[PDB]
Amino acid sequence: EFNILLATDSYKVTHYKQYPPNTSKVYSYFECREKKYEETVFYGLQYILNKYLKGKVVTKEKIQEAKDVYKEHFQDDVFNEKGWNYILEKYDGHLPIEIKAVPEGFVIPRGNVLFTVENTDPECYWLTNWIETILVQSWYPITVATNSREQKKILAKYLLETSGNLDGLEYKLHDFGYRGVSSQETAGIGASAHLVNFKGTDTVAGLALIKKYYGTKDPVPGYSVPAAEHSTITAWGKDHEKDAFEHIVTQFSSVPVSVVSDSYDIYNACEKIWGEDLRHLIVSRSTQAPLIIRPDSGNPLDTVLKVLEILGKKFPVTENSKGYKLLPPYLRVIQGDGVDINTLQEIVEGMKQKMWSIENIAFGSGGGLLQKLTRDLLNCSFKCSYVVTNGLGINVFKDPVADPNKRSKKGRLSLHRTPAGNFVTLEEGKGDLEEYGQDLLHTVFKNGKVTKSYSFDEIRKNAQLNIEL
Amino acid sequence: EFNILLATDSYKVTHYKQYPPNTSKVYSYFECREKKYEETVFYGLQYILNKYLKGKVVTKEKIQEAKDVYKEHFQDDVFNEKGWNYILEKYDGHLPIEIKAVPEGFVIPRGNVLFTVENTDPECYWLTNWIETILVQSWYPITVATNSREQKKILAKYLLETSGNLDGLEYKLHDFGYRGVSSQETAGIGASAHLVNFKGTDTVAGLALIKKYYGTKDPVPGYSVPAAEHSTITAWGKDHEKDAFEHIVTQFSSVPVSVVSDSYDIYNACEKIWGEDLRHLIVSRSTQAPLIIRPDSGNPLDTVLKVLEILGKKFPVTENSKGYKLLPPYLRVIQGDGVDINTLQEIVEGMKQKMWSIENIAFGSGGGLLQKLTRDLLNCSFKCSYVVTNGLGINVFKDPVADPNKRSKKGRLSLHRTPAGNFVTLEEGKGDLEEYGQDLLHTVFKNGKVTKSYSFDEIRKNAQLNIEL
Ligand SMILES: O=C(Nc1ccc([N+](=O)[O-])cc1)C1CC1
Ligand SMILES: O=C(Nc1ccc([N+](=O)[O-])cc1)C1CC1
Repeated sequence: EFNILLATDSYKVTHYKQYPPNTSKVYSYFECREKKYEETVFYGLQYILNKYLKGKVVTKEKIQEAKDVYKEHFQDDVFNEKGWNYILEKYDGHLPIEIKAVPEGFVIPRGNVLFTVENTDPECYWLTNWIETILVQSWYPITVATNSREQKKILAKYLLETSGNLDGLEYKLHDFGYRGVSSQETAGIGASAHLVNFKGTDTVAGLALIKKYYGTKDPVPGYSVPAAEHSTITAWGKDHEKDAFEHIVTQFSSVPVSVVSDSYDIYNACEKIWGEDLRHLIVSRSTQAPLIIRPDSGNPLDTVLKVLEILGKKFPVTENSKGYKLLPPYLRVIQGDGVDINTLQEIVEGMKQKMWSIENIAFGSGGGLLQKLTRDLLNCSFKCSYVVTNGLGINVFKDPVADPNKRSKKGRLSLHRTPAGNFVTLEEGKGDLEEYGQDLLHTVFKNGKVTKSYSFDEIRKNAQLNIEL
Repeated sequence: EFNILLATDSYKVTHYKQYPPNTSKVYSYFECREKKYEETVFYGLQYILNKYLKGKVVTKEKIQEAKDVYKEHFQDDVFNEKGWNYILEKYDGHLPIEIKAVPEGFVIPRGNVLFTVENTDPECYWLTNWIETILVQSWYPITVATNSREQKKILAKYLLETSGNLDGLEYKLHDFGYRGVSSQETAGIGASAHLVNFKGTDTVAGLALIKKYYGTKDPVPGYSVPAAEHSTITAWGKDHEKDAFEHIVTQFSSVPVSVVSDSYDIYNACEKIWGEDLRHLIVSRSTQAPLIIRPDSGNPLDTVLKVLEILGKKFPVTENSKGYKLLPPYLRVIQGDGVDINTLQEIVEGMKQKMWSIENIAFGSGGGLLQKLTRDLLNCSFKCSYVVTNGLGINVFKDPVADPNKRSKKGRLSLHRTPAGNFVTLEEGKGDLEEYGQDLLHTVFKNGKVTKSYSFDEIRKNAQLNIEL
């Protein structure tokens, strides 16, 4: 069973001894610190609140277990047993903490307060930053949602330019990252964040997370279709690739089907196998059940373009109203190797240059989508900005001489709409002057209870692109 | 509760329909594919086997849930209910799978077989690659362990060169990554992998993982010391940084204590606060309880060197037997910002150039240690190499025309010692010719049981540096 007393950075165990004496309040905030990725999607806090922070999270057994571990870990007795005892006795083990946050799904420019944390009982001044470690891991669903949305923007721009609309946009980037992330839990969280922006996923863990913690009106938030892997092609033997292809498209003759085509020679597979030997099984397929040819190696741009050129000469191509070339509806292509935000951009720009509509292609992304991201990317960061000592509130901050980018905000914070409709974070408790509208942060957690929740449907709505609006 | 029927990539749900008819065996293998990082530490499979794969992993309820989810996910009924029911009924839900693996902790050159997987019941031919996704997540602990060991190699070389010994090596790279990883589960796995090589960690989650799945003779596998963070310094107020320092080092006067010193002006803190105002509290400390000064911003190399030059002029410096400068034993430095394998190398080399012993410094690493890694780094990969169809075994492989680096191995594999004492992987069942002695892989999982296991102490022993040996 999870033990919040063992879910912090070791050194925080010692911090209760280091704050100024007579400190009754410690107030901290999270931002994606300023100084590409100019705005971030706030998503994932609700998962953390519900899974780890709510309810009776302190018990006698958990305190003793923590005491036992820390004794050995530090080779010394430092550990605030009395402080944790207090929470257990006075609050039945519920955390005397208040968290206020911008609504999930909201898209906020860098350098704004996204949530704040403070103790609600003076005895628990040390608790605010105890939970920094667990709360800061919200960086991951924020960053996955944000990077996924930025890719959607690229896809939308090029799809609109080359086709004149956005049909199918929400299926143009599929999550292939299940095997490529660091754990089962990470897979579920990351997959859920991608689904804020798209509907295609193979990372099944995401579905159950959304249902349990957020919820959708639809049965599931994400979808997939039958597809081959190299094992299901290569198992037929090197000389029987055609047989494998035929068996697979025939098994799935009435649904869309993706077939990896690069086991031996992608260009041969497209020109001679699909384009000649098995052409009769492709041209007969429904518009709702195309063959999706999947290259999986080589330079992503070069391979995509060469695959399109080969297919364009074996299959009947039209030119759409924008002047771009379009494969017949029963045939499409997906590139799912080496795709990240950089290579996605290069591929669609290259296609546009060669007069191929983005209607022709879809993408899959694995490591690039769910693993190749860090907390540094959006500078997701949690800092103390206000304390009360001897009954006096003081505005606190860091401001390292050698790195102005690491300066933190001062005092009590609030998030507001500007007169032009943008966002501003007010410092030093200036929000109390009420010269702006209402504070956009809402209490989402107080004293062990989740106080405000969002469905996944609401989150999707909040994270919509402008071009969709 | 975890459901293995829901812990695979979506498309694999459809693979049982795609293999050649009458396939009785699918045999697959995992390697860190060839073409820095010339050898990898094999670590983490044992966690996966015990947490996810062993015992009764299939129930009537789990089957029904998966069926209901996939119906919606695919908008069709393609889920192999009968296949999963067979396992439930025939094997009381235990997986008829045999896995053979190299010993955990082993250090093996790239491009060798590390583990193999095959079904033990011909009806379960589809099961081998169903569990690809979960087994391939072993990439993460392998890669963290490997990259952590590569950093140890660097620290060893320079510590040995500048000091004449390796005293304290195992505490020279501390895990600061808890907040910077993508999940709680990832934190535990990654921290455990770092502890294969070092003994310093703040990622508490790693301790319980090791205790449950591996075990040590010692009470805990990793340790920490009291340390400040920006909040426990800045909470005192901008004008009271000296007061914060004095309070903290007085509270922790008889144990080592690390104090972040860059909240406002690192160079001032070193020269004026530590070096003058509070000097009397530092020079009085025990060799067993040094002050560890922690810069945390600026160019890592430039800041480390300037911090050392400052301290060297305020405190009594000696010259060790190797001719390098050494701070007094009550004073040390730790760099814990922007440390990864590249910058670690730059710092120790720059210190050597400026005649500072590596005895003076330790490192902390967070994102660089536990998060900024992908499956692509060591090319961790799982592929089918052998199948039996209509009673005939065939050697199978991929070999993409555009990327020779993605060619996979053929047929039944085994791992052997060469006449010179190195590793070789034999393909095509050639291990059976018995010209290369015994297979070095061991059966670690068979039919729902873990059949061979390693303590964390054994793993540490296997992973030692040659220089330590
Ligand atoms: O293509 C699909 N899934 C999939 C493909 C490749 C990987 N991978 O890891 O390379 C993982 C999953 C289905 C949407 C059609
Ligand atoms: O320095 C320590 N812990 C620690 C410091 C900084 C971070 N961080 O994330 O920045 C995390 C943990 C203790 C070993 C003394």
